[PDB]
Amino acid sequence: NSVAYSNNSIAIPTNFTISVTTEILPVSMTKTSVDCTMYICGDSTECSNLLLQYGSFCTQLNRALTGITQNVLYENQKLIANQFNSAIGKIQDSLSSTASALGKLQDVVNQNAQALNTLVKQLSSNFGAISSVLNDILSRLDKVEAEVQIDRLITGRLQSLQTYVTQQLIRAAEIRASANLAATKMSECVLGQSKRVDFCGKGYHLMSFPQSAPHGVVFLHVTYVPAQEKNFTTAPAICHDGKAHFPREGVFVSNGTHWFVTQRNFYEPQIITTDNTFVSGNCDVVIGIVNNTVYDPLQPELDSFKEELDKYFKNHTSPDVDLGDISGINQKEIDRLNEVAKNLNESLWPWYIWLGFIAGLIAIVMVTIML
Amino acid sequence: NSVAYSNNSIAIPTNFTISVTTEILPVSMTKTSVDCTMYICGDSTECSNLLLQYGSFCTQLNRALTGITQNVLYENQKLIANQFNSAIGKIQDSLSSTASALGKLQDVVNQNAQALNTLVKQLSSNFGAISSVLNDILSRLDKVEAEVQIDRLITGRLQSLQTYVTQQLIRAAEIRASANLAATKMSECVLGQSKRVDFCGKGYHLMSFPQSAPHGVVFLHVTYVPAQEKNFTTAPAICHDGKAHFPREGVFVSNGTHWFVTQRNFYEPQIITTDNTFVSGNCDVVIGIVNNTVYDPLQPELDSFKEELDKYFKNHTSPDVDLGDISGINQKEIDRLNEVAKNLNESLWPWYIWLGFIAGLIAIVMVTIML
Amino acid sequence: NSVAYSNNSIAIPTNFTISVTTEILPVSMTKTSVDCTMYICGDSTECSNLLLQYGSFCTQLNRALTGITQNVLYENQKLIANQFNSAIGKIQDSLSSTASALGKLQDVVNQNAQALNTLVKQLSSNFGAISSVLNDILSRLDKVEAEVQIDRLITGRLQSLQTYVTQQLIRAAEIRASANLAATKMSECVLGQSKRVDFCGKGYHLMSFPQSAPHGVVFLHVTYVPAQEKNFTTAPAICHDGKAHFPREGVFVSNGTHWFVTQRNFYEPQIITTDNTFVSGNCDVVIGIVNNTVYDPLQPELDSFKEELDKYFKNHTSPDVDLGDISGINQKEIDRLNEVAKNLNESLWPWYIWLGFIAGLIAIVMVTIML
Ligand SMILES: *[C@@H]1O[C@H](CO)[C@@H](O[C@@H]2O[C@H](CO)[C@@H](O[C@H]3O[C@H](CO)[C@@H](O)[C@H](O)[C@@H]3O)[C@H](O)[C@H]2NC(C)=O)[C@H](O)[C@H]1NC(C)=O
Ligand SMILES: *[C@@H]1O[C@H](CO)[C@@H](O[C@@H]2O[C@H](CO)[C@@H](O[C@H]3O[C@H](CO)[C@@H](O)[C@H](O)[C@@H]3O)[C@H](O)[C@H]2NC(C)=O)[C@H](O)[C@H]1NC(C)=O
Ligand SMILES: *[C@@H]1O[C@H](CO)[C@@H](O[C@@H]2O[C@H](CO)[C@@H](O[C@H]3O[C@H](CO)[C@@H](O)[C@H](O)[C@@H]3O)[C@H](O)[C@H]2NC(C)=O)[C@H](O)[C@H]1NC(C)=O
Ligand SMILES: *[C@@H]1O[C@H](CO)[C@@H](O[C@@H]2O[C@H](CO)[C@@H](O[C@H]3O[C@H](CO)[C@@H](O)[C@H](O)[C@@H]3O)[C@H](O)[C@H]2NC(C)=O)[C@H](O)[C@H]1NC(C)=O
Ligand SMILES: *[C@@H]1O[C@H](CO)[C@@H](O[C@@H]2O[C@H](CO)[C@@H](O[C@H]3O[C@H](CO)[C@@H](O)[C@H](O)[C@@H]3O)[C@H](O)[C@H]2NC(C)=O)[C@H](O)[C@H]1NC(C)=O
Ligand SMILES: *[C@@H]1O[C@H](CO)[C@@H](O[C@@H]2O[C@H](CO)[C@@H](O[C@H]3O[C@H](CO)[C@@H](O)[C@H](O)[C@@H]3O)[C@H](O)[C@H]2NC(C)=O)[C@H](O)[C@H]1NC(C)=O
Ligand SMILES: *[C@@H]1O[C@H](CO)[C@@H](O[C@@H]2O[C@H](CO)[C@@H](O[C@H]3O[C@H](CO)[C@@H](O)[C@H](O)[C@@H]3O)[C@H](O)[C@H]2NC(C)=O)[C@H](O)[C@H]1NC(C)=O
Ligand SMILES: *[C@@H]1O[C@H](CO)[C@@H](O[C@@H]2O[C@H](CO)[C@@H](O[C@H]3O[C@H](CO)[C@@H](O)[C@H](O)[C@@H]3O)[C@H](O)[C@H]2NC(C)=O)[C@H](O)[C@H]1NC(C)=O
Ligand SMILES: *[C@@H]1O[C@H](CO)[C@@H](O[C@@H]2O[C@H](CO)[C@@H](O)[C@H](O)[C@H]2NC(C)=O)[C@H](O)[C@H]1NC(C)=O
Ligand SMILES: *[C@@H]1O[C@H](CO)[C@@H](O[C@@H]2O[C@H](CO)[C@@H](O)[C@H](O)[C@H]2NC(C)=O)[C@H](O)[C@H]1NC(C)=O
Ligand SMILES: *[C@@H]1O[C@H](CO)[C@@H](O[C@@H]2O[C@H](CO)[C@@H](O)[C@H](O)[C@H]2NC(C)=O)[C@H](O)[C@H]1NC(C)=O
Ligand SMILES: *[C@@H]1O[C@H](CO)[C@@H](O)[C@H](O)[C@H]1NC(C)=O
Ligand SMILES: *[C@@H]1O[C@H](CO)[C@@H](O)[C@H](O)[C@H]1NC(C)=O
Ligand SMILES: *[C@@H]1O[C@H](CO)[C@@H](O)[C@H](O)[C@H]1NC(C)=O
Ligand SMILES: *[C@@H]1O[C@H](CO)[C@@H](O)[C@H](O)[C@H]1NC(C)=O
Ligand SMILES: *[C@@H]1O[C@H](CO)[C@@H](O)[C@H](O)[C@H]1NC(C)=O
Ligand SMILES: *[C@@H]1O[C@H](CO)[C@@H](O)[C@H](O)[C@H]1NC(C)=O
Ligand SMILES: *[C@@H]1O[C@H](CO)[C@@H](O)[C@H](O)[C@H]1NC(C)=O
Ligand SMILES: *[C@@H]1O[C@H](CO)[C@@H](O)[C@H](O)[C@H]1NC(C)=O
Ligand SMILES: *[C@@H]1O[C@H](CO)[C@@H](O)[C@H](O)[C@H]1NC(C)=O
Repeated sequence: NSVAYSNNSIAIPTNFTISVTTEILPVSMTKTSVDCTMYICGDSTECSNLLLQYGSFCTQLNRALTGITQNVLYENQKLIANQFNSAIGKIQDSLSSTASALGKLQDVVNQNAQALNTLVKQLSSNFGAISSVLNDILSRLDKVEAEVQIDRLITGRLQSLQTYVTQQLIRAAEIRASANLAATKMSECVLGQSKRVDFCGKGYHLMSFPQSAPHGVVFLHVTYVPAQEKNFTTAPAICHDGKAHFPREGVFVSNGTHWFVTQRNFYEPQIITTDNTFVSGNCDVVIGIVNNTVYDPLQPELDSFKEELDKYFKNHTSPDVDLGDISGINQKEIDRLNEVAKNLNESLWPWYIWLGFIAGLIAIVMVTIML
Repeated sequence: NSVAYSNNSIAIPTNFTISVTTEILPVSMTKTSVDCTMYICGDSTECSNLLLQYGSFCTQLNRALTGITQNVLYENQKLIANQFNSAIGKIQDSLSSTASALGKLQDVVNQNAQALNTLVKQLSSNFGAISSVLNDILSRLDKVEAEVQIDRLITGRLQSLQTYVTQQLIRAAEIRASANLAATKMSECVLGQSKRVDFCGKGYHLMSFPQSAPHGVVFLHVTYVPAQEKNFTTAPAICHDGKAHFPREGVFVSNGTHWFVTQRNFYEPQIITTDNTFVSGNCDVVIGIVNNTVYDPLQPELDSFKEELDKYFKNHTSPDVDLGDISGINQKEIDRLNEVAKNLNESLWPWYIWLGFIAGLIAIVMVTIML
Repeated sequence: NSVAYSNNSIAIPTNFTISVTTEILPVSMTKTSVDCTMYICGDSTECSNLLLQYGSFCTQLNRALTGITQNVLYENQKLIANQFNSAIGKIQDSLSSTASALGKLQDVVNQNAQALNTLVKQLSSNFGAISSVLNDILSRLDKVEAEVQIDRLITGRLQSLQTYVTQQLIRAAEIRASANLAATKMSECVLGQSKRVDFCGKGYHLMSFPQSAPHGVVFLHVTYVPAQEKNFTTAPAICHDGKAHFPREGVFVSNGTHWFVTQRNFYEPQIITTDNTFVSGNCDVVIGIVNNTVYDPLQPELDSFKEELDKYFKNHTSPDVDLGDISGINQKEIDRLNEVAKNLNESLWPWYIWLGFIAGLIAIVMVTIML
């Protein structure tokens, strides 16, 4: 089911008013080349310095936009003397042995102290080197942790700049088409006279006059709009006994009883003629179908982030450091000596009788002589 | 060499069938604004959190799409006594000296032990701090190593999202042009009648009827297609004696002997007239050349990656740590003493004869008295 | 103020020359699919390996482009013996005590040496682990510091590749429109004859002949250009007593005294008639204004980098490491002993007279006997 022979009330102009139309068309586009430094980063120093590492894409993007008883006592004397002498010998040996052992102890202790001092020096050097290296690590750590975010924001603003570039290229591709439309509107209407409805001025084109504009052209079309029009029932064809008679460069204005081939753009009824109407056969209407399907582009569909990530993403986690736990590396006699020191500090007739006998003997001799 | 005066067999319609054409044109486009979170990252948490750092480009991209024998013994006694006394003095001095030296050794050893304990404590604090700091370093190391890859995939999907945006802007720029074509097809054919071939319905336009569609317009053009046509040899001009006579709004259908100015769209031969043909001079054909060169944009050519990289890329490599190598910091007498200890443990008449003589003397005196 | 009734000198053709126009139109575009590996990174290995982490955007971008005196002496003997004995006892006790204390010192010193060796071993293990871990840290540090710059350049070249993609989609969207123009130029001019000025060949179209081209179509339009034309003063309408008479499919060539409705495309003056001119009322000119405003897209304006940065940017700075400063962990008697050692090395009649008396007594007895 379609609509061919049906006569409906369509307006046919009974009259016109002269008219003019001022039609503006942009024909050129300013080359809006873009500074990406100010656009993406602008005044912030770190992102500006990072943009330098983003290459010359900037000019590249501008590339798009710039175009487009005497004996025993003597024996005891010898005894005490020899005991004392042997004692002296063992004291001297005790002394020598104790001195040697004490010196070896004083040696090993001082060697332990020397090892302590050398270990202290070596460990101090170790700790200085470690502090320096780990400080360098943490400092460059913080710098990288900042710069990765600054670059992430730069990358996210790159998408905005590229959307800007894309929309600008779109606009310039529309500009060149509007310039071609300007060219043909100049051709068909300033050099000539357009026969098409509303083309080159509202109504029907009589004349055109071109004028320039900073990026466009304006046409003053003197035309005529229909001052008055009347709705006549009209059939683009009428089928008489199986033969389709359809007007020749006109329309079947249906009069009260007759069909006239009137002018489409003016009420001027003119009777059906085979010179006013072409004739067909079989009363058959060819049905056409047209769909101007504008191109639908192949949009870039992606996987979900997890699949495209774990495809290459390695989830490497470095281990907790564990290092060696050095925490697991664990007078009475002097009194006796001093006591024995202080303790060692602590334990540090015949002639007369015989003479009397001799005197008595002499006395007796004297008495005997006296008698 | 071109083709002007040559008459070739071109079809001229002997007849027509009435016809209708249903012509669909999309006039509007849905604003397919895009969520970038679901598009790029979707459900994965880490990339979603990272997208927050990518700025509001999302809305920005939507911005595009929402628009668009007694004396000697006494002397020896004195000797042993004085020897013993002097020995005692040297024993006491040996004792005092050994005690002082032994106490100094016991002091320095305990000082070495104290230094050991203090060094152990200081080193334990050192190792705890180092473990904590390097664990922090390695942990944030792993996190950054993951996030840089997650952001790399985000950045690579940003290109897909921007290609989507670009293709959508392309499609909308085609949509607005199809809407303008819809406007002119309404104008020249519903308000009027198109004179152009196949424009507004297959064949030749008789009438049009517009109807809307969710994003388009459909025109029912009642037209006429040529039911029958015959191939007549035709010359767009014929040059009689150096003067080019070319039909006036018609074509030179070459009859068996004559040229007729027939209607282009219908076989209706009509004899050459100067009202049927314009006349030229010199038989000269102007040759025109036209190339509608669609704009070829300035594509953003780049250097190779090495030149744009080493331009700013610094290949800094931190050195291998080297730190101090602390690995390079390297009884007989007691027996004699004990032996001498245990060794030191080990070496810890006249009256009668004279009385007999006196008795003999008294005996003699008695005998003498008896005589 | 506009321009309707004013008659200006416009050229009307007095004559024509036959002509031909060779019109080339590109109708198809080669699918310039792009390898992103060679484009962005090319031959450099590290950026190539990094591109693998950028996902399959490559094909996605191709998705766009592929489409689109005896007793005292004895007492002194006992004295020296007991003094010596007690001295021996205190020497033995001094010996035992000194030996025990010296052995305890030799024990504690060797324990200090053992603790030194164990601490050395534990610290060597600690230093080896620390060196390994911090070397790993610094090495992956340098690698990440290089890769972030390589990826930054990749991301900056992604913008160039996307600008290329956008411009290519622009070009293909122009290609399909040029193909539609080719379609209509074939329709209205090879199947028919164009009535529009310069459309399908310079001048006025007589015939067209289509021919293919690797991505285009060329039409040979036999047309006629105006050989001669004369500038006649012309008014698209003239207002007689308030009624606008404007020519019917012609122009008012202003003769010396009269207006003729001449053919626009040929000097053929024909007198004003109501069949040559439509008539209006009130002498009123309708003034129309038209501006074909090509779509200006909503460009993605961004904040300054600081606001979009500090929105999520955290300026975390890890502290300077400070670790424990281990630098803060700080014979006369033997002479006396040896002196006393060497010093200790250093201090290691009655019968005859009575017999003579007895002999004198016997001598006296002998003398007495002799008397
Ligand atoms: C039709 O409407 C247009 C708006 O959609 C508008 O075109 C505009 O014309 C002005 C003229 O003042 C332009 O303004 C500019 O002024 C000068 C001259 O071009 C330039 O040097 C400036 O940099 C600035 O761009 C507008 O740019 C222009 N609009 C657009 C979108 O380009 C007019 O009202 C009509 N068109 C014409 C051509 O007049
Ligand atoms: C369409 O039908 C209309 C109605 O028949 C017709 O208009 C009519 O035209 C006739 C002829 O001119 C007139 O007939 C009478 O005209 C005058 C009166 O005006 C008399 O003096 C004559 O003797 C004659 O009887 C009708 O008056 C007139 N009717 C109307 C309503 O205008 C159209 O001419 C027809 N159109 C075509 C193209 O045929
Ligand atoms: C990167 O880091 C996460 C580590 O915290 C990582 O997670 C872990 O993935 C492994 C391997 O898929 C899982 O190991 C076990 O997984 C299932 C769960 O029961 C078992 O059947 C397996 O046999 C295997 O033993 C861990 O369970 C999982 N851990 C967690 C906490 O999820 C993720 O892949 C990454 N994280 C992010 C946010 O991307
Ligand atoms: C010409 O062919 C077109 C296909 O190239 C197709 O246009 C399509 O029309 C349908 C109508 O059902 C649209 O479908 C949609 O349905 C409604 C109404 O628009 C929307 O709300 C939905 O979201 C959905 O988009 C198609 O979208 C549309 N095609 C395109 C590419 O837009 C028709 O067959 C013909 N055109 C018309 C206007 O009918
Ligand atoms: C970043 O890291 C690479 C280091 O492994 C770096 O490479 C090296 O570049 C230097 C600079 O030219 C070369 O140095 C020297 O080249 C020769 C080799 O002996 C000498 O005779 C010269 O006098 C000069 O001193 C190194 O040779 C080169 N490394 C190697 C192993 O050849 C690269 O620039 C970067 N690597 C990547 C993958 O981008
Ligand atoms: C109108 O001017 C065009 C230049 O703007 C140019 O079209 C060009 O035609 C040549 C033909 O040799 C193409 O060259 C190519 O050659 C073959 C055939 O297409 C291809 O396989 C090659 O890969 C190569 O592309 C040009 O590509 C083409 N120009 C463009 C921009 O596509 C002609 O001078 C005129 N047009 C025609 C259709 O002839
Ligand atoms: C526009 O005005 C022109 C000037 O009046 C007019 O041309 C004139 O046409 C008349 C009639 O053909 C000529 O009148 C004379 O013609 C010949 C001489 O050539 C005499 O034999 C006749 O008796 C008559 O007197 C004029 O000579 C001629 N003038 C010129 C300069 O050509 C145009 O015809 C007018 N155009 C229209 C459409 O009316
Ligand atoms: C990231 O690193 C910079 C650190 O070097 C950081 O800068 C510092 O920002 C703080 C926060 O405002 C400022 O702090 C104090 O500033 C004045 C100084 O006394 C006080 O009166 C305020 O109350 C506030 O407490 C620091 O002064 C500022 N650093 C310096 C040297 O001025 C920046 O935000 C970041 N740097 C870059 C390049 O982005
Ligand atoms: C060992 O014996 C001596 C002698 O009895 C004592 O020593 C005297 O020590 C006091 C200590 O103040 C001095 O004031 C005296 O001058 C010392 N005596 C002499 C003679 O000088 C004491 O019992 C022991 N000596 C010590 C412990 O040094
Ligand atoms: C020093 O000499 C004494 C006395 O001869 C000895 O000591 C005795 O040691 C034994 C060891 O078991 C004890 O059972 C005895 O009781 C000790 N004697 C007395 C009287 O009690 C030994 O040769 C030396 N003393 C030592 C080595 O302590
Ligand atoms: C203790 O006294 C002895 C005996 O007077 C001295 O020793 C002698 O030491 C010298 C050292 O060269 C030897 O050559 C002699 O052979 C030793 N004497 C004997 C008998 O062998 C010395 O004054 C002291 N002994 C020491 C210091 O060992
Ligand atoms: C055409 O109009 C006439 C009167 O104006 C009417 O009688 C006739 O039925 C109409 N044709 C159709 C097909 O409706
Ligand atoms: C229409 O035009 C005719 C003839 O030109 C005239 O008689 C009639 O009055 C006009 N009507 C209007 C409304 O202009
Ligand atoms: C090491 O020190 C601990 C402290 O708790 C103490 O018991 C002892 O002196 C050492 N440990 C051992 C097990 O010897
Ligand atoms: C035109 O056709 C006629 C017959 O149809 C023929 O005689 C003549 O040679 C043709 N013209 C040319 C230039 O071939
Ligand atoms: C063509 O039209 C003519 C006149 O209208 C007619 O005589 C002839 O039969 C028609 N031929 C065909 C094939 O329709
Ligand atoms: C340190 O230890 C080594 C172990 O090989 C051993 O020879 C000695 O006791 C020390 N080294 C030196 C050179 O004194
Ligand atoms: C039109 O031209 C004629 C002579 O060619 C002149 O007399 C008249 O003034 C012109 N009309 C206008 C409005 O200038
Ligand atoms: C213009 O055409 C006419 C008639 O065709 C002729 O008389 C006149 O000489 C031609 N003039 C030129 C310059 O061709
Ligand atoms: C530790 O060494 C310093 C070296 O300057 C020295 O004065 C002393 O032996 C120790 N320091 C103290 C305060 O005891």
